[PDB]
Amino acid sequence: GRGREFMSNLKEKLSGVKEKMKNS
Repeated sequence: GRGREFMSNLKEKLSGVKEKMKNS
C-alpha cells in the first residue's frame, strides 16, 4: 500500500518534521 503505509507514516513524520520545519 504505497498510500496506506504512507498516510500513517506521514503523520508519524509530521510530528518530527516540525522540529526543523517550524524552527527554520
